[PDB]
Amino acid sequence: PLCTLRQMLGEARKHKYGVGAFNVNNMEQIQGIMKAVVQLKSPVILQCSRGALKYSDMIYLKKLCEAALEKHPDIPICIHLDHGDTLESVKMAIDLGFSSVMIDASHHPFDENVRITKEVVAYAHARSVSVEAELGTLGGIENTVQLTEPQDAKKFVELTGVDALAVAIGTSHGAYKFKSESDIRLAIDRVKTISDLTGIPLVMHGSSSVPKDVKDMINKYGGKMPDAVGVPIESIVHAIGEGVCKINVDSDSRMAMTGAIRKVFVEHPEKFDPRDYLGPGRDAITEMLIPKIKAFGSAGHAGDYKVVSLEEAKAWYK
Amino acid sequence: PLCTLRQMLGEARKHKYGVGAFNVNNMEQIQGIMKAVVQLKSPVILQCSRGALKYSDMIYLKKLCEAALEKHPDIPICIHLDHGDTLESVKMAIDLGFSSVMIDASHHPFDENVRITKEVVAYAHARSVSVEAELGTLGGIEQNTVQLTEPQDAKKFVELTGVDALAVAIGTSHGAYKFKSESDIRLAIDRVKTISDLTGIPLVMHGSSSVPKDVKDMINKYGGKMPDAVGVPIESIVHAIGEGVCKINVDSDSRMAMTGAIRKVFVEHPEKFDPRDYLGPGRDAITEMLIPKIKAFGSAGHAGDYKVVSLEEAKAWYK
Ligand SMILES: O=c1c(O)c(CCOP(=O)(O)O)ccn1CP(=O)(O)O
Ligand SMILES: O=c1c(O)c(CCOP(=O)(O)O)ccn1CP(=O)(O)O
Ligand SMILES: [Zn+2]
Ligand SMILES: [Zn+2]
Repeated sequence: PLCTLRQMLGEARKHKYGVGAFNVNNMEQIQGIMKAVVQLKSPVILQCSRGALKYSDMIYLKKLCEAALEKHPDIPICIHLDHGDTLESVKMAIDLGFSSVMIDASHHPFDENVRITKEVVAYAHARSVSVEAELGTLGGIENTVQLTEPQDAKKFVELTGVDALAVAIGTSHGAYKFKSESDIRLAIDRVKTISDLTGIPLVMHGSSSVPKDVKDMINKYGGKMPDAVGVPIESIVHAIGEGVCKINVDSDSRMAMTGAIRKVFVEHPEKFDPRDYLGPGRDAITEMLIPKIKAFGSAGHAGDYKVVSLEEAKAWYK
Repeated sequence: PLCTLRQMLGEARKHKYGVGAFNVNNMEQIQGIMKAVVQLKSPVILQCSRGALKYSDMIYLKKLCEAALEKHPDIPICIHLDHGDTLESVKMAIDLGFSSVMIDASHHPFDENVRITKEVVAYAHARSVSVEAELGTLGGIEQNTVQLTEPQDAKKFVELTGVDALAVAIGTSHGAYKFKSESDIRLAIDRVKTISDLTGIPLVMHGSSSVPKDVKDMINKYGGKMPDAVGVPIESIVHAIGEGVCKINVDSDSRMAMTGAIRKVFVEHPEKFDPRDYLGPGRDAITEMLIPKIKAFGSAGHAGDYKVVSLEEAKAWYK
């Protein structure tokens, strides 16, 4: 059933497991994810950026999500707005029936962040909707990146009331996180500190692994993504043990789908039925996600708890 | 709103135009089609094969259709089951809120065809849902066993079964290779007017992708191997339309528009790996392929010609 981020990650924290949070944009991507988490009876976060919502004209993604909720009433499923910039987009996602939002004001100074966030928290928590926010900014370390300062994090969380905090520890968006693979520099030491000080679920953004299998595959069949590196996966398992409950994953899927398509295009240039290549692309998503969910630790946990509806979530906030 | 096949094709018939029936499989496909008919204020048939229902575990495809019915309340939108094989496949779709079904018994003898149909007609008509059936089999004319529609048989078929619209066999077939070349186009469109006169109902043309130049050329320019693809010329279809063909089934053209678009992105920008980066283009190319096609069929500008009768109130036409 439609779950809050609050409860879902509540349970993650408790059992020391992480829940992958997977960006979806069309029918085949949701189906690729759902396949993976149903098989392993895992809770799931399906997340849509404002761009996802624009691309699917909003209503299309809503209905596709309603389809995954109806198809699998056993799974806790949290529909999350990824990277809200404004109260405006937070509203739009709420009215679409999302059970969570993220307000990303990490780029304004601390007080403006806190300002902008309280505003969304006041709004969202009225309907039972969870709120992820972020302190610190994304980007590698190797410069204008602010890594989360744990003592500020504590205050930020007390000041704002958010259910989850996204941290900055040297991860960025996209397929090109680090220049070499020798020099992967993560600041995961502070994760345990941030988790302890705030007492809430933490979120890792830019968490794709850029797995070599898929990478070479793209380049092998016409693609041009040569020096692409991601975050190593034991780093993510380490951060999970230290308090990370939500693992944001988008690029890895993008690549899985694209690799399976280029492959059909090369091997069978005579085929033009989109089912012929989109189908293989769906299944590539599933295959790539299965080990990942297993490493995260969320597998088997789908039936642990009674999902609280948004109506009842309003009570947590009064 | 949701609209029966009876009303959509009844209006098409009376005004002498045809409505394109487009096969749907996923989000970027429904969107491509809907952007087109919306821009041209045309009615639409969104059709689902059994195989497209498989592809999408039904509910996903159900829900996309809802999103379009809801996003565009202005447009009359018939949800139609294409190529129903059994009576049970029909049941499954009426319940997914379809406004219309095809029962395809064209490979059985007349009497077994009429029987299998009247069965689907009885079940469907009672829930206000429209039924398309077919007399004659698809296949190219150029040893033969293709069974072109005999206008005398068609008269008797509609008198027996009571179907809302009739798919006829005039020399088309499915897919990208309908004829041996662009000069060898052998179609049987002269019977259309006689089938339309004798039966008095809307007719449907299956296998009617046109394989336009731009789509084929882009597949073949960007790594594709489809050098001998050939479809139905739009001229033939417009001929057929004005003699009584009111519904035109198009699928391969959309499949080809999508693939070309992705192959060109794959070649012009090999760095790009976000599926939105190529499926968006693939959505847009669908839309652009379909604009001239919709206008030729003639349904452009007709979305607000009529107030749409509910499945519910359709239960009276038959009773
Ligand atoms: O976590 C995320 C994430 O939330 C987004 C959303 C922004 O996407 P948009 O382009 O706006 O639709 C993208 C990437 N990653 C992590 P990675 O997979 O790049 O490591
Ligand atoms: O008329 C039809 C039609 O009814 C279908 C449905 C079958 O599709 P499936 O492969 O079963 O999902 C497809 C194509 N055409 C005409 P064309 O586009 O091949 O010219
Ligand atoms: Zn992110
Ligand atoms: Zn057909």
